[PDB]
Amino acid sequence: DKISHKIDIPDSAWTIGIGEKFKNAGHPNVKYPMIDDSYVQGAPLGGFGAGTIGRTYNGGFSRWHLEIGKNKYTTVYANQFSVFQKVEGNKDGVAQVLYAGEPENGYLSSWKWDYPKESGMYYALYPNSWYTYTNKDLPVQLAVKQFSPIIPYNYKETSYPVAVFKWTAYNPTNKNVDVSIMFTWQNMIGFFGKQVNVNSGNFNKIIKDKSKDSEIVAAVMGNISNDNEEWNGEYSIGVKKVPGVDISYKAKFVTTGDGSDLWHEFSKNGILDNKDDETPTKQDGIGSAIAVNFKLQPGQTIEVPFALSWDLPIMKFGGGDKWYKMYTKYFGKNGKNSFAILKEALNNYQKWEKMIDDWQKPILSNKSKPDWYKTALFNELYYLADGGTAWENGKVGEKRTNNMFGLLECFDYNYYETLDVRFYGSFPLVMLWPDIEKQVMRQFADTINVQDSSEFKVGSNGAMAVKKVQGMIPHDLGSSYALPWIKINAYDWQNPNIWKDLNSKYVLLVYRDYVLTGKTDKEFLKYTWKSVKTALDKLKEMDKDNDGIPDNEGIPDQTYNTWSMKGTSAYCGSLWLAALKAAQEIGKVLKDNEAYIKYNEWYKIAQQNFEKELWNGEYYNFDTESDHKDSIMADQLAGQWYADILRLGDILPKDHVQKALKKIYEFNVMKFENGKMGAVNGMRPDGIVDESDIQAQEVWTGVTYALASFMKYRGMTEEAYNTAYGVYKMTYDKSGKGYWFRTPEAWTKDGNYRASMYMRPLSIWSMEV
Ligand SMILES: [Ca+2]
Repeated sequence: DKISHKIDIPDSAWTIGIGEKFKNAGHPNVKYPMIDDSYVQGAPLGGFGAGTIGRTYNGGFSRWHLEIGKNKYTTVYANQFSVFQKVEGNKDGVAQVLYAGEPENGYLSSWKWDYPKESGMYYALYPNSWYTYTNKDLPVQLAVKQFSPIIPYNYKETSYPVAVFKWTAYNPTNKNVDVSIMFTWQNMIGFFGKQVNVNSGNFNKIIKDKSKDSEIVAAVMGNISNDNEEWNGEYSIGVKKVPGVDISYKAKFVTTGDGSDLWHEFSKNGILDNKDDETPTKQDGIGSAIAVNFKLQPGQTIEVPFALSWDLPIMKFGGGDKWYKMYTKYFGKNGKNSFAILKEALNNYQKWEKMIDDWQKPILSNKSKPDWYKTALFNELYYLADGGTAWENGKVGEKRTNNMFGLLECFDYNYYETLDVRFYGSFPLVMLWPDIEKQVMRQFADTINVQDSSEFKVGSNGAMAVKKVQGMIPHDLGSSYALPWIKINAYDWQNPNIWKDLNSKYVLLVYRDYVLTGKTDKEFLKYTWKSVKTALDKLKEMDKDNDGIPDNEGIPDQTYNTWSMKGTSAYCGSLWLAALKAAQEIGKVLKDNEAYIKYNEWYKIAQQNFEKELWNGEYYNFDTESDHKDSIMADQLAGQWYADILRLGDILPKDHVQKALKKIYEFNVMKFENGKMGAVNGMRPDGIVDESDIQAQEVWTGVTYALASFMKYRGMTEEAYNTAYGVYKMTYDKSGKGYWFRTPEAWTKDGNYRASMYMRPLSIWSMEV
């Protein structure tokens, strides 16, 4: 490996061998069907709301999130980079697809598949990833840096449906070598969203944009239809000329054939036919190819950028609503703009790399932080793009000021912005894209007084329940299978209108968003204040025994819904105390004296009673009335965690919080698989896991990272990082279970998982407050 020295990969990049088999991978631990796409994954390409494309560490374009809200795992084999090399003095060169695999059927059988093992590495530090190719049959060593312009405090480039592939080639030998790099792509119009005739009318064109010191050559793969539908649009691939390289292309090869129409050209001398052909296809799949060819002398390096763009302007949800995607603000809505997007990337990618470096540098340059922590911090951000992200720029046929946004809980539980989950998972948004975060919270504020009296059948027990109660915050903002933003509370497994935690979490999120954006946004507090007061006032009505605290009912009524809480619980009770303190503070900011006095009075009574009912001398009891009331809960002081972040001070005595956190480390972490897998949710005082429910026996990855941040804030530095380390190890390490770029909600002691590709572990960013 002589190429690494010619590129700059950070030491904290996650690494794996190209073609590496992983032996220890986990699988779903539930009886019901659950997504398991394997460990062959990678960092995604594409901006927020653009649809994303997962290119895996084996080189394949395999995890397709282009249909917003859906996860489709299938390798499109025509989509590849390939290389040709010929040493000066040899009769023949060699050609090789840079993919560690081969097609299942006989399509593309002429291509050289099965990129060999131990011949290159994949690296990832989101939004960047890299491949290096160090192969005994390829005298010239190659590397590529691939990324999309995902940039904090930038709502423009961050939205773009584009990726850049910056190639570096170096000749460490003492002979001249001819080299070609080829990008192939299938015309994927009709891959989704088209009910019949899936390739019909697809056609490919070549664009040559020649100006001074810019030549770009690109293929635009579109359809002859000018219809404005979810399925229609364009893909483009292309390259920018650099000194010392020539460009060749092939506009049309058949992907549903043996591929030799293209490969006989490339494998001879790395130079394509330059054949244009705009003939539309009928049943056959078609694709395009863009190549560069160059000669490298001994010791010579060259850099050449390729790009990929996709203009699919309309997203459609299962309930029928069609919306324009955010990037259409910058490029248009007609679906004929892929070249414009590609050109912007090829002319500006160096600027974008520097913008990414500028945001990563403060963390990467901090030598007090271990590299593993940086690995997790950056790579967990994959989910912001990969989580079915929806970001609208108008309803099809509709202009408003704001652009609604949603991130999925996950794909198995296909709900947008699940409130309980975003209480943990929304840290990167408030910290790095706060205008999005505040928009999402205004969306929630708008729902507070919505009433929908129609009943639905509750999944868990078959009871009928009211859809949406006035004054109760919704569980979620809809599903991609239905009507995101329009039809809320798509979730039906339980009834969230009786939950005792959501209204408090909502209030805490509001005050968080004010505090973490500088305590200056009084207009945001003004917009949300009525909903805050409503939320707390409705919760107060659920105090049955008049101790000042809403009562858990011993039936599903908070996020740990099968792990029953009854009476006053540490979890809901602490969240309540913190929400009351937050609302007092908002009251002072907005000069709402009567609110300040009321919530101060409620707070004083509740705090007193919480302490008497639950403090046992070592930790806070799980609750007052369950059979498992003395369980040590990892999340017992979630309200105090958020109070630290919101700078609300002590809601509980410092000494008791310290004892509680120490107990949690001692038990839930260190007595669970030797502290190497995170914090199990529930443990009995005898040191054995609470077996009263499956949820108690799970580590929740996002709960564990949040607990680590709480420990960190309280000065328990070793315990904080040791606690978080288990989650990193399980996710990314060779000794873990192979969950990179699909971090799940939970695992059990065997390492097997529930709900891969989950929002909650974005909570690692609470460690950066
Ligand atoms: Ca009560």
